[PDB]
Amino acid sequence: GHMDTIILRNLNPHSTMDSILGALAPYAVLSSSNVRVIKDKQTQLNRGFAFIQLSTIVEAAQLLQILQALHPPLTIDGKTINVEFAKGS
Repeated sequence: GHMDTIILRNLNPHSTMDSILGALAPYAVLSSSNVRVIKDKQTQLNRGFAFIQLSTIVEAAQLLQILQALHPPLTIDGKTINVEFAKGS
């Protein structure tokens, strides 16, 4: 389920992770050493999903019912960031 990470889906191929970062990480204590939009190597684009790690596997589930209740609806490059969990087995 939560895996200490929230998948910022809809992550536009040219959105600046830096404007997305605080806009989806008021409590996740990150800057650079987590910021992985699964980005390519041939095209150097964001895949459409970023792995914002958390402070715990627990806080991830709770932040998903706090964050959107705060701040305006985030929309960069006309993509609403979706708020999915890092399901990996």
